[PDB]
Amino acid sequence: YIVVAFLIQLLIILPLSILIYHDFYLRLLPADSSNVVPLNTFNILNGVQFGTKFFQSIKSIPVGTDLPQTIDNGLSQLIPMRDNMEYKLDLNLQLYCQSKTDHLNLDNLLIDVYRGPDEKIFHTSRPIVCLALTDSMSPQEIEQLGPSRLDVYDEEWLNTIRIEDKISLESSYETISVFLKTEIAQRNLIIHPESGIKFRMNFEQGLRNLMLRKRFLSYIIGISIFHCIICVLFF
Amino acid sequence: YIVVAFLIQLLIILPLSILIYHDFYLRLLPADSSNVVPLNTFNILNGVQFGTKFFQSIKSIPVGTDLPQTIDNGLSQLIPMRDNMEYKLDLNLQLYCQSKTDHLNLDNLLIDVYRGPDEKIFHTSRPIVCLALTDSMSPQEIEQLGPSRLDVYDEEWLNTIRIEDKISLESSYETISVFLKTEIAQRNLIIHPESGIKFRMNFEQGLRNLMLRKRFLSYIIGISIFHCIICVLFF
Amino acid sequence: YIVVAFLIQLLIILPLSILIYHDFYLRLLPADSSNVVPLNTFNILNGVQFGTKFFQSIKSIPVGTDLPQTIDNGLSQLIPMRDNMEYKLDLNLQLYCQSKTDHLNLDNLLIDVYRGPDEKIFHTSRPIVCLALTDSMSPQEIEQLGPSRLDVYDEEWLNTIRIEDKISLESSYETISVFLKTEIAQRNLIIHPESGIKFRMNFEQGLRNLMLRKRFLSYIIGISIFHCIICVLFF
Amino acid sequence: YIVVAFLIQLLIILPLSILIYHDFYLRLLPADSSNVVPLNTFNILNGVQFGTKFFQSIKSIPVGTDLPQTIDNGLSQLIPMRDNMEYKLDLNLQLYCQSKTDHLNLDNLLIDVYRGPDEKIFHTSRPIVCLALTDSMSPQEIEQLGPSRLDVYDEEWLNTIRIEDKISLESSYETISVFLKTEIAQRNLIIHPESGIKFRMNFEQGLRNLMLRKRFLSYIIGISIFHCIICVLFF
Repeated sequence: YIVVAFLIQLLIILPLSILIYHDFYLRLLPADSSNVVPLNTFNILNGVQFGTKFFQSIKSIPVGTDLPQTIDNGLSQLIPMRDNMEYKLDLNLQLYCQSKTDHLNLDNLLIDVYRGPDEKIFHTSRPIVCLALTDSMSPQEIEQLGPSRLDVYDEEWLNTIRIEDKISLESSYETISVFLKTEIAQRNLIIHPESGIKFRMNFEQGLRNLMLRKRFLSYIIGISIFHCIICVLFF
Repeated sequence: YIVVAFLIQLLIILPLSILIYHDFYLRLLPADSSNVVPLNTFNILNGVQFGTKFFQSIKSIPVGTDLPQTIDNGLSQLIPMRDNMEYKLDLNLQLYCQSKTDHLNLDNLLIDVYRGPDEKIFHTSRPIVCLALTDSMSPQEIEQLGPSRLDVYDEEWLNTIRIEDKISLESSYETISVFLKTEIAQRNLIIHPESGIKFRMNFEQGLRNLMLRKRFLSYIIGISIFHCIICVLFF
Repeated sequence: YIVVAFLIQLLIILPLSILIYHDFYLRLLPADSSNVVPLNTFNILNGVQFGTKFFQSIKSIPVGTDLPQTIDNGLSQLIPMRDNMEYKLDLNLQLYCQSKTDHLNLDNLLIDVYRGPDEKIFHTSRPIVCLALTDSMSPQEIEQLGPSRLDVYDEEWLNTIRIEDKISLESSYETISVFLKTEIAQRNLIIHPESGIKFRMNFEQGLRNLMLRKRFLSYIIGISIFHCIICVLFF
Repeated sequence: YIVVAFLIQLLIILPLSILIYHDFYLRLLPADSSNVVPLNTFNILNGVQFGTKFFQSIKSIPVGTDLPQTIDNGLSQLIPMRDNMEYKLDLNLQLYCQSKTDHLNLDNLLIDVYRGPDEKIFHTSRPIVCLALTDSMSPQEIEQLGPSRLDVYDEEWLNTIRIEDKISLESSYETISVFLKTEIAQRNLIIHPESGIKFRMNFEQGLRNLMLRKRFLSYIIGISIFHCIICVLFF
């Protein structure tokens, strides 16, 4: 006779909690600091000496002017960012790899992040796994990793590459560019559509910056704290 | 145990009830305020340097006339839209991919949604899986994924591509076009007949937000009432 | 000592249930509205640019004259239908597919339904599954899908294609024709013998039209209602 | 539980009792009012542009003479029919199919039942399964489907084709003929020796309907009595 009121309290607190959580987002954050810029909004330009390179110039936004938003229209569109403001990137690309030549099965993706005053900022490598002719999808793999083979490839052959806090960019610059060159052999890189670059504002305070980093973890912990305090106060 | 059981039963009961309420709202959902143009009612024009393209002209209905409905005759017919009030597209295409090139079972489908005054509005790519010669169904797959091999190819090889709430098309512009190219190799695309492009009405969010605040409240209230009653009875 | 009388009541009501159900068929329906016309009663004519096409002229039946019946003699015979009466088709074809060339395994059947005053009235596609030399019948498939391999192919490789309410035909026309062209590659189409086209009379009332649609579902629900009301009244 | 058990036991008991009563009625079923002409008692004439054809002339017995019976001597002998009272054929042929062309295990058997004044009466096609080189029996099949491989080929590869209550043959017409062609490829048909063509008497339905109303009543009464007695005793 009480679990109904328990659910009523859930549907009162949880919605109120997310509302107060967005209130904290509104006050603590400007609510438009971060800006997820998908790779497909850059200007792709392939090559052989260098792999796929994504580049896109930068427009400098005078202070006071409302900040535009990088719409995921997949259309090329300049990155917005305050001229007099430090910005800290978060490269988040996930991709598939594939090759007609049954040359190699595991390879090393090289990532270079230049900027332009031409001047390299960040370079790393990540051992990516690559499809090949002699790869077959076992029946048990289809049973366990979801019946849809696209979901199986997502679970098994997709290779996420997260780069956090390692890149910093000034709006006084322009024409950021990210290279992706597989090094051992030519490969077909299938960049997952939801791969982007989170342009953060890099507050001089560690805790709020970490909260901006771990958005989903904050979605967990802040909602949990709100629910617990509200329910304990009411009880 | 109480909260665990209440969450489990809520997760079990929400699907059917929410789908029934969705059907109820769809019955309320107007055919004038929502249209589903089947993709096969466009004009197809195959090619090589550009993928299969679907393009259809547009007729504008002056206000006062009851808005017609795009029938499933599979015959090329014009797309009906209002004079100037704004529509927001929902591409929901799903397709098999197949080839004899024996390129491996992975590829990138480039989607380009143009519009007429020869101008691009939306672009995205989705990793799709493609049939190949070195692919057979295990006896195990047929035993779990339905005995009808069409159903197995459906649960397993179908590329559901849902692009929702991302495209907006002025009624003033005409000749909307959609492109489906494959990036890595020349494939054969088999467009499932129920694939199409919804035309939701992009009406004032102030009403839509309140409608969302009316939708959410109604869904929560109904699901909570039914779930709480049935759970208390079952306890 | 009562289950015997229970079965007596069954063998009294259920035969009386079906008799009164046929009474409702006699009064509500003309008892000769629908007319299942098998494809093999058309005039098959193969081709390469177009697949198998089934065509058959139409004789216009003056009002008052008794309506003929399309006998399943498999012999070519003109379709009967009242000159001054709207008719709504139901394409119900199921088939097998096969190909000596071990090339593709899943294909796309194109269905076109013309009429003649030459003028297209319907077009659709359906992803059909096709046999190929690289297909073997596993022992477990024989154990589970029935020992008879013809029944296994029926359960597994047969692909039904139902088209309901999507076609409308006037008797003032003549020479209906249905095309079936597999598009990707030449295929051997084995049309199942019991495939036809239900020419319905398309009442202006939704409920009776739906009853005519779902003949078997009506066989279930109407008999259930008769049995329940009779048994409850007697009890 | 009562109704469930009564339905289950009825479904179990109907087979044997109904077959025994069918044999009882067959003993009553006259050899003058029912004849079974084995298909091997026709005259076979093989070919290519037309499949294997079975044709037999007809002798008419003036009334008064006791109707002879088509013996199973396997020797070509004429088909006996009455002067003018109408017979209604029941083709029940069942056959294996087999070839070295290694066309895949599926084909279409065209059946044409002609009659003489060179005139067609019935035509149908039935998907049949055909042996091929790439076909072997698993050890599992032999363990379940009888140890005799002839029995396995029977339960699994036999194409039972029953065409009942579809052909009517005037006694005045003579030289009845049956054609068995394979549509896709040249196969070897192995006609099971017990295949034939029944000759039921197409007598007045007014008697047949009442006979059906006498058959149904007797079957229902006997099955109900035995089932009810044995079930009440077993409860």
